[PDB]
Amino acid sequence: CPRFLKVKNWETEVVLTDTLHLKSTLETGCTEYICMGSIMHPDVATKDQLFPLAKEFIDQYYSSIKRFGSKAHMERLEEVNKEIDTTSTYQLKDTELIYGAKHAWRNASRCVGRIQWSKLQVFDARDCTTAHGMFNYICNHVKYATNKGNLRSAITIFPQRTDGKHDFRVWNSQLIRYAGYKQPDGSTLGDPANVQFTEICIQQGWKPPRGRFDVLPLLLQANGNDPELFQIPPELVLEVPIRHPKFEWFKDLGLKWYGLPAVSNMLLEIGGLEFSACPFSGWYMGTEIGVRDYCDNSRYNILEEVAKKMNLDMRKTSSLWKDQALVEINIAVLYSFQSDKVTIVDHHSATESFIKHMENEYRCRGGCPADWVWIVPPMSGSITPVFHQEMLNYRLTPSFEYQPDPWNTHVWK
Amino acid sequence: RFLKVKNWETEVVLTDTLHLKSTLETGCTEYICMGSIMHPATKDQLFPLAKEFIDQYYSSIKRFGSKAHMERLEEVNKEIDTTSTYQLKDTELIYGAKHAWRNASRCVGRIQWSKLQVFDARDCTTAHGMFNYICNHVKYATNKGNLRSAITIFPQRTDGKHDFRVWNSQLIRYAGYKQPDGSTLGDPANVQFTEICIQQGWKPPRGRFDVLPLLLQANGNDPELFQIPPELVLEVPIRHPKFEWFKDLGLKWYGLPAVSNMLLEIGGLEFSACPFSGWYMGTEIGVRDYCDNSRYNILEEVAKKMNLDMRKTSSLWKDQALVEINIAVLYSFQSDKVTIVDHHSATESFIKHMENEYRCRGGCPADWVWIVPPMSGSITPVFHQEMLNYRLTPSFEYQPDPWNTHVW
Ligand code: HEM
Ligand code: HEM
Ligand SMILES: CNCc1cc(OCc2ccc3ccc(N)nc3c2)ccc1Cl
Ligand SMILES: CNCc1cc(OCc2ccc3ccc(N)nc3c2)ccc1Cl
Ligand SMILES: CNCc1cc(OCc2ccc3ccc(N)nc3c2)ccc1Cl
Ligand SMILES: C[C@H](O)[C@H](O)[C@H]1CNc2nc(N)[nH]c(=O)c2N1
Ligand SMILES: C[C@H](O)[C@H](O)[C@H]1CNc2nc(N)[nH]c(=O)c2N1
Ligand SMILES: [Zn+2]
Repeated sequence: CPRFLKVKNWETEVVLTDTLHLKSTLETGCTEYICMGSIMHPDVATKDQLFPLAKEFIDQYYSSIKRFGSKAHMERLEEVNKEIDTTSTYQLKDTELIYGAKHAWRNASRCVGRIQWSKLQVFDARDCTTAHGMFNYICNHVKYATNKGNLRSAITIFPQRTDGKHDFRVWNSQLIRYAGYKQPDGSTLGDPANVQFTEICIQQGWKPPRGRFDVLPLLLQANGNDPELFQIPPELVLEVPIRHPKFEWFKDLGLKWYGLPAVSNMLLEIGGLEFSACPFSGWYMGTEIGVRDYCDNSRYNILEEVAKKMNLDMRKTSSLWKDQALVEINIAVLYSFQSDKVTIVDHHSATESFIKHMENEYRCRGGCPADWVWIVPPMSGSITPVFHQEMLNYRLTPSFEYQPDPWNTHVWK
Repeated sequence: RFLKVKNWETEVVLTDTLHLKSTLETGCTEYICMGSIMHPATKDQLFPLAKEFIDQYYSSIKRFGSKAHMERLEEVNKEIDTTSTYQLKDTELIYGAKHAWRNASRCVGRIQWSKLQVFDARDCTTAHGMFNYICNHVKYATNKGNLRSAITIFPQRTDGKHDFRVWNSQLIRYAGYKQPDGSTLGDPANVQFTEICIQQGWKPPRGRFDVLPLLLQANGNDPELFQIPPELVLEVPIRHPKFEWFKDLGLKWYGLPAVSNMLLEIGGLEFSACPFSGWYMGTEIGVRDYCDNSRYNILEEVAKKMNLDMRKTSSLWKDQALVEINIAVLYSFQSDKVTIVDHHSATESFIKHMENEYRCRGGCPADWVWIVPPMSGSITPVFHQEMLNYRLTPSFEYQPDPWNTHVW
């Protein structure tokens, strides 16, 4: 690996120099002969595996607080070592936990929202023992993060993995999502993405309202036990009815969405420690709802209905009727959130902020790992500045990682 | 190993074995992906490259290991020994040119790969000869609007001091002019090339869409200027099917996209002048050419005529204007019966092409970053298609601009 790797912006001619890649920890999946940049996804640490992972993290932490090589640094190293030696694991200090969580976000190459990384409220839920306790922590998280529409980024962190048979897990993929129901005739009601999870909830005892926008219950697993169902207090779930500034008929589509995007199925890795339940939330970029949630064929798939209402010629693709409807839908989403004073960011503002963030990171940190395939928005790509920005992708730790869905691995008791 | 790629929308999974054949580098390493970086002989080097290519040729016509196959290898070997290079057969030239297109990871139009008219120009010696070959190419490929894919191949590189080069980046392009007030008239992408033409004696009309002259270099000599006969240059006035004011913008574009600055590599041989052409995907013009900030940059003017609220970004005024411009481009070419493909139709065809290639070839190298259209990405099927990118030869490669190398 070369000491200096350069990236260029082809629109501004700005050249940046990356050295941070030398701190790359894990493999990307690519090789000299193949690139897997468009691949979506390309038993515990032993004592001997855990020692150097912990030291690497503690070193990084003490370097960050300008106490590298200090007596406190060396004493922390020794304490962590003795703890691994005598218990096969260790506990993070609160300061370290907070630092680790912020940096997993700072390191998330797929996240366009990272200019905000240092403003993250960290809830330490490592004292939690039961699903009811998990429910309590999650409600408080939702309430704090929602903040009556003035959304605040936050993460709640449950106890780390021990032997792998006592995992805490949130079975939901996000804390707030809508049910999907497969009909006998093959049609789907609600969100098709969530059919499998919905079916699991029903089997566990959930009585479904069988509507188009039914907020799913929480399915929560503590200490490796069977998961338990809970209903999120509806007053904690902020939603926005979707309407359009010009088209009065748009509201008649009956669309709405929830305000808080809160991903709950990822694993947080800090210093070799694994936090299998670490739900975190920010605020939406409009295209996540307007393009993906609403217009993906495998989701709500509303393009045709909207186009019809718009009286477009839908006979030839070259009329660009889909593209035309897509913009109006995204206009409606942004307008509806802003009107209800619920935090949201459009794709232009978000990508422009990210470019500034990336340049700042290159200058203060020596780089900023970024996944172009994910950073570039799903509409109007080249009229956003990120399209023209060369990026380097690599994996730094602390990190957020994918993990298998818990129903595929759980040992039912 | 066998690698799998999945389409997350259709759930179709394909298995790639073809990547096992690649020997050129991608630019990535195990620790760093460079997927979004734009640009990441001797007798001893030459023969194994030649052999590799002759082998796949003879395999392709199902005569691998035949007497003819063996004879060709010996013929090539002797030829490299006695001349330090070799010459391809016409059949090989055609096979190699089609496969370079077939292997072009970044090209969404590859479903057409085997329909390519190959013009052998290896007997060319002067810039006048190059001009002639290029006029014939343009006339054939244009075909009164019924565009036909073609490539014209000029003599291969020898010592590197006698390169044939087309200095233009495309055969047909519009000039760009720096203005006293610091602004730019015409295409800003071509300001530097335009200046060179002017210095070499071209008399500029100084308009917004002046077709550039050809600047052609033969056998390493200084390049010479030629004017493409205007009757050979097919153009399309851009209008909109609903907005009658759109024509008043005075926009036009040329029908024939003919990239002339790449290098074609076949069997270790290097063809530094190999202009090739197909037909346009609408977004190439309507999104990139017209709406890139560093290009014609017309979003603002259009959004004005649409009387959009351009005060906040979240009104999506840029996105709205962008769609209308691309509607206009497609409508204009179609009305004038000039071949063009929209990004929906094109990406659909590419998905079908991929299926074909996995079935008959064991894979298809594809660069998602380039294949996904610059607008409406996720409502096209390629956005949801996992791709594997790897480099196969014969190939088209980038090369430096000749004005950064040429001694006059
Ligand atoms: C504050 C406002 C934020 C915005 C606007 C934002 C924006 C985004 C967007 C648009 C994506 C792509 C989503 C998709 O297509 O599925 C994404 C991905 C991601 N975000 Fe952020 N985000 C924000 C906050 C956060 C926070 C607080 C965290 C963690 C503490 C985070 C971590 C991640 C990670 C790990 C991914 C990649 C997930 C994956 O690979 O599936 N983001 N972000
Ligand atoms: C026949 C209709 C064709 C269509 C619709 C088409 C479409 C496209 C498009 C839209 C691009 C992206 C260009 C950009 O964004 O700058 C591209 C790239 C490319 N095409 Fe095709 N193409 C066609 C024919 C051809 C032919 C005939 C060749 C060569 C014989 C070819 C070779 C390439 C190569 C090498 C690239 C990548 C250029 C680079 O890496 O900079 N294409 N194609
Ligand atoms: C379901 N699509 C894949 C996937 C995406 C995931 O995250 C998307 C994601 C993650 C964090 C976000 C934070 C803020 C925001 N506005 N969107 C965000 C979107 C997480 C797990 C999986 Cl498996
Ligand atoms: C420049 N030629 C010298 C040279 C010849 C080489 O092989 C020549 C040659 C000739 C005939 C062949 C027939 C079949 C075969 N498999 N290899 C064959 C190889 C290999 C390397 C070099 Cl460097
Ligand atoms: C200028 N953008 C990068 C670049 C693109 C190039 O070619 C784009 C290209 C190549 C072949 C094409 C064939 C058909 C078509 N419609 N577009 C096509 C577009 C060549 C050199 C460079 Cl440096
Ligand atoms: C930085 C990035 O690689 C660069 O802007 C690429 C992105 N994708 C592209 N895709 C196509 N088809 N053409 C391009 O010129 C580019 N530019
Ligand atoms: C196949 C491809 O990797 C997949 O569709 C990716 C493309 N880019 C994406 N980008 C974002 N932000 N989110 C996504 O889900 C995807 N999906
Ligand atoms: Zn890669």
